[PDB]
Amino acid sequence: NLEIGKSILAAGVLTNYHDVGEGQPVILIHGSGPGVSAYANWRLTIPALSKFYRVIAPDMVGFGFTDRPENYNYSKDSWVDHIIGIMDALEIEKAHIVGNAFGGGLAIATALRYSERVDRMVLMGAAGTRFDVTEGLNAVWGYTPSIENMRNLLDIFAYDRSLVTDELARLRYEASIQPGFQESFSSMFPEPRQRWIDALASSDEDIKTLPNETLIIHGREDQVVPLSSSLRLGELIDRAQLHVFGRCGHWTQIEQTDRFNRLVVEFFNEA
Amino acid sequence: NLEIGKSILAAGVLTNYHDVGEGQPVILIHGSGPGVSAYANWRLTIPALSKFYRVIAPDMVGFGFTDRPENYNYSKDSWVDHIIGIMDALEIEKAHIVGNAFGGGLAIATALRYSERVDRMVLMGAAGTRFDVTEGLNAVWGYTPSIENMRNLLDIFAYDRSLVTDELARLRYEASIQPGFQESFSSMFPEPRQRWIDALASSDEDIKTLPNETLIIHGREDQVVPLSSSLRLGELIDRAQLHVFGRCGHWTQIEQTDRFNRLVVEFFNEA
Repeated sequence: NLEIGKSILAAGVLTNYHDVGEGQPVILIHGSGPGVSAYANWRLTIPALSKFYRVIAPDMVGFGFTDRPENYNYSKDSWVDHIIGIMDALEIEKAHIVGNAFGGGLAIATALRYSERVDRMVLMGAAGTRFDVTEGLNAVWGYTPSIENMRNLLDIFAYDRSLVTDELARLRYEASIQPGFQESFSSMFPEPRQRWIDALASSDEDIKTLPNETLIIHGREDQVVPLSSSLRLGELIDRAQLHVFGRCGHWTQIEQTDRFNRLVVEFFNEA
Repeated sequence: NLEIGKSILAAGVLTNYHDVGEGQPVILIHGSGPGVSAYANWRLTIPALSKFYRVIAPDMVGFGFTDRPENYNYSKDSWVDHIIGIMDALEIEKAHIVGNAFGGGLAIATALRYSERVDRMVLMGAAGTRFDVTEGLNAVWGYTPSIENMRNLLDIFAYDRSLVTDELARLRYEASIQPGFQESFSSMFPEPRQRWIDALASSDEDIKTLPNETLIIHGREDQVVPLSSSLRLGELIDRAQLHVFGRCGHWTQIEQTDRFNRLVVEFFNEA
């Protein structure tokens, strides 16, 4: 299983992670869909970035193959603590961070609580500001296992559905039913789900204080997180750029891979 | 005067233009401010693009050093005819087009009337859709000569005013008072100026038919053309990408030169 990488104790949690490349460190933070893992989200991103940077992609506690501590208390602050624990564990003093949706919200929160540890940020279809729960997100977080449910979820993420094959739906369905996966997932964002969007968000006041050069990326047709959310982040973050891909859903790193990789690498190269 | 380049008869008008580089042709269309010329707008853009493309930057009839025909009838269609006349004159069968504001509106109009002659487009703080005249635009089009008026206009275009020096204001003021310049300029967009924004615009219906890969660029703080205008173009053009620079005014090619040049060259390189 290529989704399983190396293991390291971080913030007291046995964490699964990938580490490829050398030089300036870049932390990639995955999303929060069912069966999600750092590898699943960034497999097409790591190879490109690792040619110029040291890429670290860990499975956040409660997701992927990282340990799911009994009676663990999941929260924005706990996840931020996990990220910092991972950086501490790897002696990563300061790094750029790329966050996908859920991970984007965590990226913002980490930059606010540990400004000295974060350099540049890339927020992709990111959480971080309050927006009304969409039908797509409620369907994603409300997922129950079945190949048809997974095919439909994948369709929600994609603009070009031809990319959603029976095989992909089957593989992700299988990933979603691994021991303990659906159990922790279903209890992670229970109804009413608007509560979690609000909890993962940072205040406009706090976001305005961010000094980090930031690159906001979004897919015009994103059905999970509305484009309006990134437009708002773009009005709040001072040193920011916004790049919106037309004919692209939530999966920007997957549907516009080459354009995404080029933009991100050049963005970091500026430093 | 480096703003004066070569001369060629196009659509019956003696046209001043610059031609640098080899390979795939790219036409750069300047804006409509006082004293504007292809060189003034694109001097920092041509050198970068000319390393990979043949860059053509002409002075549109009624602007720069191109002839200003007596009793000439200026209009969106006449300007489109000038662009096509320039391409015909240079045996440019198909080319990418980069349009700045006014020029962006012309780029869209040319792509609609001569789809076969236009490949990829880059619309920067472009006209093309209807928007309520801004105080900045009315001040620009309502310019009367003086170094103080020019300094203020330059400030309207810029985010970082430290870039507006007495010397630059002096040089552009001098450019604006060249024989016949202010005369044709003041009669070009007379009050009420909303009429000209509407005339230069293309209908939502027509814009939706554009098949061209398009790159829309805008400065968050643009005081002349509102960001909302580009957001709208981005909702209308199918194969489009939107890139918004924070801490950037109307002068994107001038204030974010390297980022702008890289994005444009890579955009064209995809073809």
